[PDB]
Amino acid sequence: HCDLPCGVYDPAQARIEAESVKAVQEKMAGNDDPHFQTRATVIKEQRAELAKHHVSVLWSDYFKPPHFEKYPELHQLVNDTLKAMSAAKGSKDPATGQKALDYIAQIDKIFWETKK
Amino acid sequence: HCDLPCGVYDPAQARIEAESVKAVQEKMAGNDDPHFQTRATVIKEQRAELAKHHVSVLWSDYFKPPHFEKYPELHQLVNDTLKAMSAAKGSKDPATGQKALDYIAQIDKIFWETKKA
Amino acid sequence: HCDLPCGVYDPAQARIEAESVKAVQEKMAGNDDPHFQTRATVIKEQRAELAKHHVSVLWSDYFKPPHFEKYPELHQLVNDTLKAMSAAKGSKDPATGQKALDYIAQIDKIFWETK
Amino acid sequence: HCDLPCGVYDPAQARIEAESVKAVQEKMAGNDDPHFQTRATVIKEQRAELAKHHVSVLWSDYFKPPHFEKYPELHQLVNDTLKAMSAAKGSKDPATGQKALDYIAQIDKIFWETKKA
Amino acid sequence: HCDLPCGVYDPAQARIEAESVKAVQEKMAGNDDPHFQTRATVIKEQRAELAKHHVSVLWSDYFKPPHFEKYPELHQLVNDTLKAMSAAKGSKDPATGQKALDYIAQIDKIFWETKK
Amino acid sequence: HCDLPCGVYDPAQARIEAESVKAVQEKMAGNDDPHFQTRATVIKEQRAELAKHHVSVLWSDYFKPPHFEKYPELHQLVNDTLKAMSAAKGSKDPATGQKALDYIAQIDKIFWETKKA
Ligand code: NI
Ligand code: NI
Ligand code: NI
Ligand code: NI
Ligand code: NI
Ligand code: NI
Repeated sequence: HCDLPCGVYDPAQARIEAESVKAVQEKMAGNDDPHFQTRATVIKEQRAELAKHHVSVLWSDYFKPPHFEKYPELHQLVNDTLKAMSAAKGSKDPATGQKALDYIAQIDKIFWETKK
Repeated sequence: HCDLPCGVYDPAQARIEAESVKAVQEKMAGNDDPHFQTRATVIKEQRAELAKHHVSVLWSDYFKPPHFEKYPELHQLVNDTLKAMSAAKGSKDPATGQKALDYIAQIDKIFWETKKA
Repeated sequence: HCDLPCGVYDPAQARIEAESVKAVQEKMAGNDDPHFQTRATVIKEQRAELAKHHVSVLWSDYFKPPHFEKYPELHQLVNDTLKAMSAAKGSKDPATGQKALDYIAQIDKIFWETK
Repeated sequence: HCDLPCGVYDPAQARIEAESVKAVQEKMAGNDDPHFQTRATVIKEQRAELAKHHVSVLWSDYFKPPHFEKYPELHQLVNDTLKAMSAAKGSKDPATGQKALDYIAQIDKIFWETKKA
Repeated sequence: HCDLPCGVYDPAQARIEAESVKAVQEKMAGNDDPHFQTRATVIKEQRAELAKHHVSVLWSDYFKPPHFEKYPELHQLVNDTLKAMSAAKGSKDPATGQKALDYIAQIDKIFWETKK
Repeated sequence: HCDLPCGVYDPAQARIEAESVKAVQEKMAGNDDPHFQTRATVIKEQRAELAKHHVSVLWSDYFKPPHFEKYPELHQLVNDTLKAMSAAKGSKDPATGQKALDYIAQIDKIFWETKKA
């Protein structure tokens, strides 16, 4: 996932960061202190950006032409996933975090099929 | 380009980094000092990674569904551009840097079309 | 610009980040939602910091003694540019982003003469 | 894992980075090209440093006084794990990457026991 | 401190970042402008994270088994120091930045005993 | 040092990174193993870059107009320091790291005079 290539990939890298995005969104409901709200905003932005990186790397570095041929929806799915993560950056609603997780789960499903 | 959105994008960010990758490749042919070679390798890797970020951000953040409809080749073009940049990371041959620049120029052409209509 | 040296320099790196800083200041005028305001503040701070790096690199790595002799005001101009970007970090007023852009344009003019 | 706290942690973050470190070490045995050796070294250093970060965060942020009471070996285990990752940075031998994986696995066992409850 | 090893370490790296965290907290008492409060929050988070890195590196990279033998309290001291810096991240109260500085001073004292 | 402003500055941040650069250069002379040499080059590049950041921040953020009038050589001194750091990046010779330290030492002397010392 480091572009050597090293051969090691797992959608879990993206997933755990998206899980933290949604967890932060949920915690925002639990404490109205402005400093806490701001820290949650700062950290959500950071973790969402890492998730985008992980998703992009799966698409550019792991997935190859036979995959794109077998899964003609994959390009669009990855774009949509990244856009969902942008939407979670901009929102305090955990529904936006969850949508991104749902998209990652669709990438994950394809990833492991290609590992069999 | 920063995902606010700020509304500010330009393929020149990707291009300048890809230009530095090819320049570094060229310079590796001009000085066989091992410490230089190593520094060149370190820096090429970093600038190529930055170019990959810039290209991915144009694809995810700038381009929108109407663009993917109008330019059905664009998803594959971006994927190929990123793969070209990984190949450049891997190589000292400036032809690899040039191939990445060639792909970015295809993206740049589409980008400025979308700025007009 | 990467200190190899690679021989590749362009004030456009600094300018585009400074353009984003001003753009973000403008955005802040059109959406008073605090979460958006907070995100804008985070991102403005990041883009301005990158702009400062690009301006510093031009000054330390690209420009050379003959340039400083020919343009005796360039050192102070670069320092002033960096201080304008700090002022943009601290402000929501797009005029501060514009002042930083105006300083970068003066560095850009000199840069291209040195070519 | 981000210090909010967000409450999300998994040793898998440290483990996947350590897996990439060992994989890089193995690949270094299969291609003696200097440019490749240099890239591998660069990237190993980066992924090992990320692994150290992940391990340090489990120790400082996830693990708490009752865990240090129940597992009195845990402080020294985490210190030993970080030193194993420094040793893997310094080595091309995949046994050093494996040793760090083996330490992480001890951390992971404790982690999941503390999650049972 | 770069893991070469280079042999160069100084708790001053952690200390100056912790001092900037406390200074930020103090500044937050002097200007309730939201924009300023937010920038202060951003920056405090970043400098505290750097302080944590510095402390962790002293522990993992500088200190060695003879030191952990002579100072059996050192592992918990470092853990306590990093928890104190997490607490400073979460707070505007300069008492929290000061507690982190107090813990760093205990690490500094041990550090220089081990150097002589 | 963080541009809040926080009011906290010390040229020691730059000094300790330049010390590590020089130390890395010394160690390079004592171990010609290719992997070691590559790691040393990677790290030297990183610490030198950090030193450049610290010096630049002193110049742009700590020092102010009255200081530039009192110390008319200060602008050129900071520029020369940054150039010396670039030269240390490019070199294995610890004399290059020492030259950067001597320039930092001149900035440090001015810094503490301005703190009123
Ligand atoms: Ni990898
Ligand atoms: Ni943007
Ligand atoms: Ni360059
Ligand atoms: Ni977290
Ligand atoms: Ni070091
Ligand atoms: Ni500061």
